[PDB]
Amino acid sequence: DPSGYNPAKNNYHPVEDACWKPGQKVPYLAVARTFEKIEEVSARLRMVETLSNLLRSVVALSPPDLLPVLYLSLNHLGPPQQGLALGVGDGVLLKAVAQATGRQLESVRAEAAEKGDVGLVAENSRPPPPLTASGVFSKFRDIARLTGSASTAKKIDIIKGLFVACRHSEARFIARSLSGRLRLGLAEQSVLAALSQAVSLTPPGQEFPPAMVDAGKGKTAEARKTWLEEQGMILKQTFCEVPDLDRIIPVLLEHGLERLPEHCKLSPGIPLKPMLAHPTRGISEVLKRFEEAAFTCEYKYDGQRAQIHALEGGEVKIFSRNQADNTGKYPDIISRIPKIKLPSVTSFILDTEAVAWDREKKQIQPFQVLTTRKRKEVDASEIQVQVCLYAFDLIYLNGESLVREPLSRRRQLLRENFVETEGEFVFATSLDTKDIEQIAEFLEQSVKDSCEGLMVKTLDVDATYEIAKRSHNWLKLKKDYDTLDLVVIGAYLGRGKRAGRYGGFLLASYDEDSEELQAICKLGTGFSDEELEEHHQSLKALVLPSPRPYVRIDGAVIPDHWLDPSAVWEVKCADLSLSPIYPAARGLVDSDKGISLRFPRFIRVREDKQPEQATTSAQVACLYRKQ
DNA sequence: GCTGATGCGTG
DNA sequence: GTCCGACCACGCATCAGC
Ligand SMILES: *P(=O)(O)OC[C@H]1O[C@@H](n2cnc3c(N)ncnc32)[C@H](O)[C@@H]1O
Repeated sequence: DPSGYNPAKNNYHPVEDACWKPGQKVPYLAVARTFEKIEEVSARLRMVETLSNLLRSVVALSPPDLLPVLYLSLNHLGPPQQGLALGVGDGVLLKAVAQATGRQLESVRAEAAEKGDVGLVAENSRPPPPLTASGVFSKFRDIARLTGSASTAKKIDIIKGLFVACRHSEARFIARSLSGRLRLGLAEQSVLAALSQAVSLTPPGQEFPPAMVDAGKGKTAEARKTWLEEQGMILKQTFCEVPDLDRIIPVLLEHGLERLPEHCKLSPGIPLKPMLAHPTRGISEVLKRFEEAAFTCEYKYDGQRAQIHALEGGEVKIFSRNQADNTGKYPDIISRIPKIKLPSVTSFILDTEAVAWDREKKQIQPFQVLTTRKRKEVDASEIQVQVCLYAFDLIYLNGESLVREPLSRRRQLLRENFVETEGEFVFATSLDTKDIEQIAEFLEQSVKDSCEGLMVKTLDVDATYEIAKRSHNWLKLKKDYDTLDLVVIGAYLGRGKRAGRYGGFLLASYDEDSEELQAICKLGTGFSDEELEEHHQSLKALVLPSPRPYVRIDGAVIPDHWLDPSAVWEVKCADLSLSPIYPAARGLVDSDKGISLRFPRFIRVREDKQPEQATTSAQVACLYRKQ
């Protein structure tokens, strides 16, 4: 009986403690109950162990279900390059809940808003055979495949069929998954650790009943932890280089974990998660961490991280940092390929930054202009916003992976085999030096050239390419490394930890000329959970039925509740920015823009100030002219 | 065709 | 101080209802 399944028990037996028989399908209730126990236990090690116990039973009894169970635990539909999206959110899901329960959409919306979790609405109110893990996962991909006119009704029909067959907590987790907020607490890192733990304790490919159910039975605590850690590194190193569960899992099941590296090798065509950098507080922190290792300084470009794959045989593909295929977004980049390599180059993987380039002015354009590029089936002749590629690394070249070579070798191979064209393809502006004064000028020269600052990377000491890692061998020297008193004019309903309260707030400045409150930004960060739930009733007491006449929000997201303008909060932010959405100081710096706060954060209540004593809009413009 | 509502993606 | 999972703003893309 799956309703009593307990993958959080000590001395978990993969066969006897499972809630289904060998050879039959894993029931979705087993996955749901695992999700329940993962959320109950209060330690990450226990959450991994609980998920591992489910995978051990899946490996021992139902190997062909391992892939769906992994994808359901990750709330994904397949490999990232395939670009499958459900096309459903809270809107489509609430329509299905209202139809499945025969209730009005408004009453279902209000209940979902009050509880901040659509999964609770679908569960608390709802014969068909029990749901299976592979069955539910197949329905998820069916919903994703439906597009075009009248496709919403077809999606809701599949969703409705899921809710009628749900039992116990199944409907809460199907609803949360379909909405894109499963909130399991485990993701790629933990799910991979659970997988390696499972196949280590209960090896795959055994004849039923498995003679080996717990390979760590006799080990001491320290030896067991060390052995699991070492096995986890084998799976995570191979996955970093071939992040495709559709390729990894069949080979893992047929040849085991320790033989898995000999079958999966890095090659062009499969996107990789790029190497990332850690922020630094200044140049002195950079030299302290790098000590004496020689490093290089490159411009910190403001564009899209673009991984360019050239397969042996001419095929070129462009991937995003999240491993989505963007080849169709960049027809201009494809046509540029023969102009950027010597004829001797036949295959590679480039690490570049695609930056919007004003071809008439020969200048770099900010990231916002880049987002206005079309995404859907782009024609090169219709491209309005050209791009210049700024290449700075080389992962693969002519059949050989370079990830283990030092950056000085990879940089050299990049310069020796690829050719530069102005405003199209160039190497990142770089400086090799140790002089603190010289570095400081390069950073100022960088922001003058319309960049965010400097990236600093070691050349030979700890200078390998670390896939899917925010490394400490790369450092950011960012320009952004203001305090304002704003009025709270609206509240947004909260989800997750803020389910029974407010999740965000709409802030506004004071316009002296018109005596109006002008929306300036949304705020939801900087609060402690205590000072939010303790003072929630104070703000709820200010709810109005209608917006006050002097409150002006223009294109901002209309609040879930208008609040009586009375609360003034001290708010900090990184910088200000021109915004086409917010009306604060709309005609003071630009003719039709307006100023908003980038990354605002709550600091303190200002109960001594009234709304008309807030930071004026004129003061917002004055701060923008300086920044 | 038009439009308000609704969904996706990354830096 | 480090690691990890969740979240998001603002751009474009999609679609019901008429
Ligand atoms: P900031 O904290 O805004 O980071 C900018 C992102 O862009 C990537 N990036 C820009 N320029 C480079 C160079 N020259 N080399 C490597 N990466 C770069 C950063 O990795 C940040 O993700």
